[PDB]
Amino acid sequence: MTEYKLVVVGAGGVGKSALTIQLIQNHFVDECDPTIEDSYRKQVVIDGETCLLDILDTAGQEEYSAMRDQYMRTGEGFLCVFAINNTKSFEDIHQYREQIKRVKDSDDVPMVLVGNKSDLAARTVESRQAQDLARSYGIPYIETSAKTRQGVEDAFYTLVREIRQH
Amino acid sequence: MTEYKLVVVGAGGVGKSALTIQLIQNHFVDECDPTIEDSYRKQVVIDGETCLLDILDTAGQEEYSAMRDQYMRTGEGFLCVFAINNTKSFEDIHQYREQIKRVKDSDDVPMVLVGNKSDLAARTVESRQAQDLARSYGIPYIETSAKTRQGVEDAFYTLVREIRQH
Amino acid sequence: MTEYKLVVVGAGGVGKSALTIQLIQNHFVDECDPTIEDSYRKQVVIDGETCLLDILDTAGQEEYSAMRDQYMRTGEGFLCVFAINNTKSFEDIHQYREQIKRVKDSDDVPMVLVGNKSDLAARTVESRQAQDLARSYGIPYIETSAKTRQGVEDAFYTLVREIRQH
Ligand SMILES: Nc1nc2c(ncn2[C@@H]2O[C@H](COP(=O)(O)OP(=O)(O)NP(=O)(O)O)[C@@H](O)[C@H]2O)c(=O)[nH]1
Ligand SMILES: Nc1nc2c(ncn2[C@@H]2O[C@H](COP(=O)(O)OP(=O)(O)NP(=O)(O)O)[C@@H](O)[C@H]2O)c(=O)[nH]1
Ligand SMILES: Nc1nc2c(ncn2[C@@H]2O[C@H](COP(=O)(O)OP(=O)(O)NP(=O)(O)O)[C@@H](O)[C@H]2O)c(=O)[nH]1
Ligand SMILES: *CC(=O)N(C)CCN(C)c1ccc([N+](=O)[O-])c2nonc12
Ligand SMILES: *CC(=O)N(C)CCN(C)c1ccc([N+](=O)[O-])c2nonc12
Ligand SMILES: *CC(=O)N(C)CCN(C)c1ccc([N+](=O)[O-])c2nonc12
Ligand SMILES: [Mg+2]
Ligand SMILES: [Mg+2]
Ligand SMILES: [Mg+2]
Ligand SMILES: [Mg+2]
Ligand SMILES: [Mg+2]
Ligand SMILES: [Mg+2]
Ligand SMILES: [Mg+2]
Ligand SMILES: [Mg+2]
Ligand SMILES: [Mg+2]
Ligand SMILES: [Mg+2]
Ligand SMILES: [Mg+2]
Ligand SMILES: [Mg+2]
Ligand SMILES: [Mg+2]
Repeated sequence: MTEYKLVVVGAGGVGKSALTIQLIQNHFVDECDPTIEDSYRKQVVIDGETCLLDILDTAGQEEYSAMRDQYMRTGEGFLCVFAINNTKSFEDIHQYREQIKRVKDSDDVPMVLVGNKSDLAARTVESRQAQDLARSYGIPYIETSAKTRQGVEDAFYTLVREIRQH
Repeated sequence: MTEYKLVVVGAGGVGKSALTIQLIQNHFVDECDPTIEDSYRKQVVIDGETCLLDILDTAGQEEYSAMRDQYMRTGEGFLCVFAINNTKSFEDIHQYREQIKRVKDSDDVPMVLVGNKSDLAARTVESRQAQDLARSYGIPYIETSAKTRQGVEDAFYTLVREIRQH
Repeated sequence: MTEYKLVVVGAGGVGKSALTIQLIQNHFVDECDPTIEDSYRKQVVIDGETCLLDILDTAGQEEYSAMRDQYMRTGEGFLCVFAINNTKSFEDIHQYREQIKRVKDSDDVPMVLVGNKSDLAARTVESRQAQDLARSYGIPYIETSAKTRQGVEDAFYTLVREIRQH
């Protein structure tokens, strides 16, 4: 069947692992996954196509990795994640994007901008701020909560839908 | 007379000590109180009741304490302080609240959200952002300046008024 | 001819050196100038006056300097620079201003507030936030991009125009 290789990136603590686990295992982890990389697989039907999603969950740049860029090199599409209550994580997105563009040696890589932790009220990144950033990249902006599940499927499926346009 | 045990918490440098000293001693300290805990008492009439306010001034989580949580355990109400020119301090509030909820073993603790340094123009937390957070907690939001005294009495007296509802 | 002594200050990474090089050498440096101080000169006609601009490019407070304040002491006007995608750099402005006021031993020093990196879409300091800060200081706010050249001449020439009022 059709395999889609997705990679999740973004600043430490934004909820990359929580999002991925919510998608795959349908529960919210309130704890912090100490791993720097992990891999997941989900067989799912997306718009009438039976798909195998291979998802590489990476750690934030704050942590040293084994083979980060080599692992990332294999990705077909990227979720670029920040948290809506963490302004620095939003500001950091541009460096994550630059890293992707370098590692894929292309300025035209399928991507979705994801504002996570939408269940929290201490919001410091307003939706319209994130919409501007996504517009500058020519990509969609989607908000998620790994806690409540809001947007989680939207985010990953939207990324499959971006890959299918490229 | 009636004693109210108040605790001031929040990120380093937000003005917890300055606020407390303004309330008690009616002056503004432009310097940084190096202490990690200190205690104050003020006999005051609040809405026609003669009250003794006992106020524990704590340091931000960035500094190690002796008995922080044990000391905090004794509090009847908490001022959760951030500074309007310090977005991270606002983002940190939720962890302070979580610490309180743990230490009091309750999700229903009297609290007031306080945005300090309202005399400064480098504002990065807008009033309506802080109002949202306070609304999510079911508590009032009040802005203060330890420098000009704006709001300082409002903040502490409002907290006494919250304790009286619980 | 008339010499104007300008000093560029602000947080690390905001683009102080990039701005100065764009003005003097008409190109954008995508790399990071490792120096902690450097000096530039440009002979230019500003509003019909032949001027020599002497510009001291300083490093952010995060880096230790030789003679920072002594060097700064010699300045007639200051560009106080933050980046529009770096909320902390904006919050830091007030300390830069305080340092200037100390070193010049005056509360009436010619200054311009500069929001750099206006070519970037990950904006977290809105124009109206920066306009408030500049208004509190009684100084102009100008946005720049060292990359595209937008505003760069405006910023420096505006500062010459402030010095001429003092
Ligand atoms: N309230 C709330 N908390 C979340 C959400 N997503 C993640 N978190 C929390 O934020 C913390 C960090 O989440 P985690 O998924 O480990 O983040 P990470 O981005 O993978 N970190 P690393 O870069 O170190 O791998 C966890 O405590 C987790 O429960 C969310 O949508 N809502
Ligand atoms: N302009 C202004 N400055 C304030 C205000 N409140 C506190 N400050 C200043 O901010 C600095 C830190 O204040 P302080 O009260 O020591 O903060 P703190 O929260 O107690 N820090 P700690 O967590 O280390 O105990 C002091 O220089 C003080 O003068 C305010 O309302 N306005
Ligand atoms: N996109 C964009 N990048 C900029 C702009 N100005 C500076 N930069 C970038 O930001 C990085 C840091 O710039 P630099 O001028 O060295 O900053 P600085 O303020 O002098 N740093 P220091 O305090 O260490 O001297 C450089 O990579 C540079 O290319 C700008 O207007 N737009
Ligand atoms: C996932 C998360 O952010 N938390 C569970 C908050 C607490 N964290 C991160 C944390 C880290 C490390 C240690 N420790 O080494 O002892 C902690 N002890 O309590 N919380 C800890
Ligand atoms: C209260 C406050 O934030 N200040 C007075 C600003 C200066 N601070 C914090 C500060 C700290 C430590 C030292 N020092 O150890 O030498 C300082 N020297 O000048 N300002 C200092
Ligand atoms: C100017 C700038 O911010 N950059 C070029 C981004 C990369 N930076 C800052 C950077 C710093 C130091 C080192 N290093 O010591 O090896 C780097 N190696 O790649 N980028 C580096
Ligand atoms: Mg993780
Ligand atoms: Mg980690
Ligand atoms: Mg915008
Ligand atoms: Mg599109
Ligand atoms: Mg204190
Ligand atoms: Mg302290
Ligand atoms: Mg809101
Ligand atoms: Mg109420
Ligand atoms: Mg520089
Ligand atoms: Mg430097
Ligand atoms: Mg904002
Ligand atoms: Mg305003
Ligand atoms: Mg003027």
